[PDB]
Order: sequence, then C-alpha cells, then structure tokens
Amino acid sequence: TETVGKFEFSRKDLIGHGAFAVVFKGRHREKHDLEVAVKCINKKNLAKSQTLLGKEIKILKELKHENIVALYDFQEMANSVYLVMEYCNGGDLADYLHAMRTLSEDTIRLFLQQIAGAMRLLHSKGIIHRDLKPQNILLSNPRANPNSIRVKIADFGFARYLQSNMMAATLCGSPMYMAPEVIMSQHYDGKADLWSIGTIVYQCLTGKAPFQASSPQDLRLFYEKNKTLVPTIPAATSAPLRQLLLALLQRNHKDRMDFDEFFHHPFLD
Ligand SMILES: CCC(=O)Nc1cccc(Oc2nc(Nc3ccc(N4CCN(C)CC4)cc3OC)ncc2Cl)c1
Ligand SMILES: [Mg+2]
Repeated sequence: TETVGKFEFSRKDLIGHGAFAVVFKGRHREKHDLEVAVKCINKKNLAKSQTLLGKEIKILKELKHENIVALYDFQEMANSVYLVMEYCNGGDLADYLHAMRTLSEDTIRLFLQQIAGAMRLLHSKGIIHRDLKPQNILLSNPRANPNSIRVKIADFGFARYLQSNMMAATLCGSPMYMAPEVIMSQHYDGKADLWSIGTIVYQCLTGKAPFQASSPQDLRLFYEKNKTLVPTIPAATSAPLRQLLLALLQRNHKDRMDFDEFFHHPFLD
C-alpha cells in the first residue's frame, strides 16, 4: 500500500501497463468508496514517461469536464510523478469495439455528442490532444437519467497549447489515426484532431480503418501519392453520417470541417 496525498493504492491492482505509464486502481484514504486510478512512471522508459506525465499534469489541472478524465491530484518530484485520476470502470472503446465489431448509428451519435462536448472545451482553451484513438477513449458508468453511460477522453501526454495564429509541427500520435499533414511531417493545427475523430467514427461504423496500409511508412506514401482521399462509406449509412465522415476525412486540412461546423453538425442532433 502506497500513499499519494489523500489517496492510496496497491501495485497488485493493475489497470494497465503502457510504455509511458503504469496505472493502478486505488481509493481515497478517508472515503474508501471513492475509487481512483493512479498513473505512475514506467521505469523501462523513464525519461519519456516522466516528460509525458508532467505534460499531462500541466494540461489536465486546467480542464474540468464530464467527458474528460478528471485529475483529482498529482505528485511531481525530480525522479517520480503520480497522477490521481477519476477511475473509468467501463474500460476503453477499443475493447468495446473488439466485442461489438461495429456500433449502431445511435450509439455512435451518443458517443460522438460527448466527444464533441469535450472537444468544445479543448478548442476554447486552445488545446490540441494529438493522440485520439479508441484506446484513449474510456467508458464510465457513474443513474436514473436517460443514457447514463459516459465517454471520457484520456491520455493528454502529447497534448499542447497552440496559439490560434500558430501551427504545430511535432511528430506524435498513432499513425493509423494521424492526420495526413501530421504523418507527412507538415505544419498542422487543431483540425488534425478532427481527422482522428473521423477515423474513430468510421472505425465504429465499419469495423475498419478508412485507409488501410501495412505500415506507417506505407500509409505515409499512400497519402503522399493521393491528392484527394475518398473513404468508402456503406450505402446503408444515413445521409448526415455520410456527410460528416466525408467532411472530417478530407486529406487537406484547409478543406476539412472546422470546429464550429463539427459542433453544430446535423448528425449530432
Ligand atoms: C493498456 C491499457 C491501459 O492502461 N490503458 C489506459 C489508457 C488510458 C488511461 C488509462 O488510465 C485509466 N484507465 C481507466 N480505466 C481502464 C482503462 C483501460 C482498461 N483496459 C484497457 C484494455 N485492456 C485490454 C483491458 C483493460 C480498463 C480500465 O478500467 C476497467 N480509468 C482511469 C484511468 Cl486514468 C489506462
Ligand atoms: Mg491541421
């Protein structure tokens, strides 16, 4: 039993062991029914793990939202960092998709409405996530309201503030979810995240990536050679969902849907 402020956990109660964090279940030390997740350095990748967890503290201490995993406390030192976070008892979207194979439009809509709510806060704060993918979208059952299941965006280790007249250029994220401009080593902005979201939505709908390749390098070459990208959308797809996907999965960020359009899109009614 280790303690971090008013919280405790045991390293028996593993949640998961990523390359840049190890996460354990724990609880408040007074209020034992308040569950938490405690994120720790992965010493196999100490320097990078420490950097990412420090960056996550900097971003998350500024974000309170129902659809973003909450940072309850943290403890940063020269050689160790801990985050104490809201426990998401439903696990990740990736595991859910692995079981469901595909999601109905109504479920996509429920989840996407919540993601958009989170993204509205990020966009208003000038923050880009840069690693949106099903492994970083968590589910929580916190319930006498309709559709009480909650989506929570996690893993802000790669996120940054981006001033509204500036472009980012750091290469980070997961190749299969990365916007073309990102993986082609160009300058990008907040619309890179909208591509990632479009690819998650497409994956939920069809069970596949919109643009398949054998490796990151292959996917890059594919985007380089194809000046327009058109995802294959099933004929059964509703017209608002088809239009949303086509507007999100535009190769060129200038042509891609922007935030205001995304938040007010007919599909999300
Ligand atoms: C390798 C999986 C992992 O550790 N992934 C992850 C990714 C992002 C954040 C995170 O931390 C948290 N995880 C949870 N919950 C949670 C997260 C992941 C799972 N998995 C993921 C897939 N595995 C195959 C099974 C369990 C189970 C979980 O509960 C039940 N709740 C709060 C935080 Cl801060 C953990
Ligand atoms: Mg961009």
